[PDB]
Amino acid sequence: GANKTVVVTTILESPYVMMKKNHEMLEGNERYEGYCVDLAAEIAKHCGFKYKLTIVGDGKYGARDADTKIWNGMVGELVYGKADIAIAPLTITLVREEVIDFSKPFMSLGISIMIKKGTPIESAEDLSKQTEIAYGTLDSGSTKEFFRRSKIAVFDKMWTYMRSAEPSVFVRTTAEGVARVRKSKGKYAYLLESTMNEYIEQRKPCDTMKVGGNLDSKGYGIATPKGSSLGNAVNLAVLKLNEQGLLDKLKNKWWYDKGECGS
Amino acid sequence: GANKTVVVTTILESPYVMMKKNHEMLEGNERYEGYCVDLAAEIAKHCGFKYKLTIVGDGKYGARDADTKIWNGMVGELVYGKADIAIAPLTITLVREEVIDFSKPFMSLGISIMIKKGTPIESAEDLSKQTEIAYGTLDSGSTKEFFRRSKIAVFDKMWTYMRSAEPSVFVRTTAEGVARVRKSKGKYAYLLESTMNEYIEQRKPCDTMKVGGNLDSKGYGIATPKGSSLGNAVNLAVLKLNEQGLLDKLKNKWWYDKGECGS
Ligand SMILES: CN1Cc2c(n(C[C@H](N)C(=O)O)c(=O)[nH]c2=O)C1
Ligand SMILES: CN1Cc2c(n(C[C@H](N)C(=O)O)c(=O)[nH]c2=O)C1
Ligand SMILES: [Cl-]
Ligand SMILES: [Cl-]
Ligand SMILES: [Cl-]
Ligand SMILES: [Cl-]
Ligand SMILES: [Li+]
Ligand SMILES: [Li+]
Repeated sequence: GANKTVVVTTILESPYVMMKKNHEMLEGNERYEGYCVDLAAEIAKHCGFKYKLTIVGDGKYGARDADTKIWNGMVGELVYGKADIAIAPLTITLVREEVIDFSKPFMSLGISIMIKKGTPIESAEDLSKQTEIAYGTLDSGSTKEFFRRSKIAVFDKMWTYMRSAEPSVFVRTTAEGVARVRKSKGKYAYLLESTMNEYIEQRKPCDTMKVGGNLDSKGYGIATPKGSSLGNAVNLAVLKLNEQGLLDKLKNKWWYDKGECGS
Repeated sequence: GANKTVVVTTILESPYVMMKKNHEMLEGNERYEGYCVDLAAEIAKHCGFKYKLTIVGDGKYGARDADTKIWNGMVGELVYGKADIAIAPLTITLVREEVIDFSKPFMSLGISIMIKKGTPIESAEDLSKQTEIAYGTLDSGSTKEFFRRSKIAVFDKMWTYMRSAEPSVFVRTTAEGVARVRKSKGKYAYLLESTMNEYIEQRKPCDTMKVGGNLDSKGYGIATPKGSSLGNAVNLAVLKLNEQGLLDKLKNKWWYDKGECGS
């Protein structure tokens, strides 16, 4: 049959996808800006398709309910045929790979620690050995799941701490985690993807820091329904953009070129 | 039909694959040791296959001759059906991805600069602006091809330099490049994958250094013939090993645990 407009699912999160300040004046894909908006356009240009940016209905990345077996988030939108491609900071994981197709990574990263400047923490081991400085993750997504599923002693100890700590150490959004770091006088540290940590470190009021090595090493991938023909072309596009240096330029544009915390 | 032993192609290069010191006493897969030997065993264990380690006949990674259209190296062994899987420090590239299947990365890396300690170079830009300190790459493989194909001004200038420099700045093997750094009194710098640079930095006589940021960001993948059923299971195995922390442990074992240059 004839070509059809490709339905892209994504999620609103700076600096990946944001409504432009003047979005009310605009329409369609032009309402949005950010790293993933630019990446979507570069992929579509290379592959020769038209597309529509849509925002994932449930605000989630993708997990399977153990009782109902239903997939939520952007993964679910692909699994159930509601979108044709997901272009987002979506971590490549085994359980997701079993149900959807992923490109090779477009961005490499790991779980990391964000502190308020001056907090006496340098590593996950440091966090794990104490409770005065509380620490936690988002309440959904791959960072939380890393701790929940880990069999590594330090990370298992951290998960047991997080489930039992009071008040709750979990946050609903990145903005909430960052605000909690900023407002807690050194008594909250936030575990989050290194990408995001690096972005926030260059935002005013310039009071957060990434510390320590990353806890793991993984990647974000472009996702398509399992077996979709679009997958091959999108994957080749990711590889081409990487080989041309364009992914590095795009990260610099959205993270550093207009950083707010000096040179 | 019945299961058959899987033919693995790999290449002899420390610390990935080496003949054990006592190899003459041994037989079969047990003759070999190293990171990729251990990785092959972990993949086979997870997937439930028996396998035979073989060494790529032509000593190459994989490129296509522009005139004959023939693929060489480990890629060629897969393309032409001489091996079932390649388990090696084989870079995921667009042109290879078009002809073989790749797992998600098992190791992330980039092109990097190796200097003899004390050489006054900190970046690729520094190299590109001068000729007193000669610099080059292997004479085959993805590092050379990065420069040959680059449209980025600094790297294109470096390629033009490398093709025209005398005496030849290219080397046939990693060992030759390292020896040339070590013997050239600061007048040769070697461009090589960061993985390898990091390994050599922890080898006696402890006279080399990795300097500067990496020039690119890519990955090694396990490769199979295009469409081979083995690909899905191998890819899931890579993801599982990564998620369990085993790939990090394996790098530490072969790079750092017995490093020769201090703690
Ligand atoms: C906006 N980012 C920051 C962030 C994200 N995720 C989702 C994850 N990439 C997934 O795919 O589930 C996390 O799990 N931890 C984080 O710190 C998404
Ligand atoms: C043993 N390593 C070191 C090294 C290798 N390669 C081959 C490359 N991974 C490929 O797949 O062509 C390079 O191109 N540059 C290097 O410095 C393999
Ligand atoms: Cl349409
Ligand atoms: Cl917004
Ligand atoms: Cl057999
Ligand atoms: Cl050997
Ligand atoms: Li998949
Ligand atoms: Li491929």
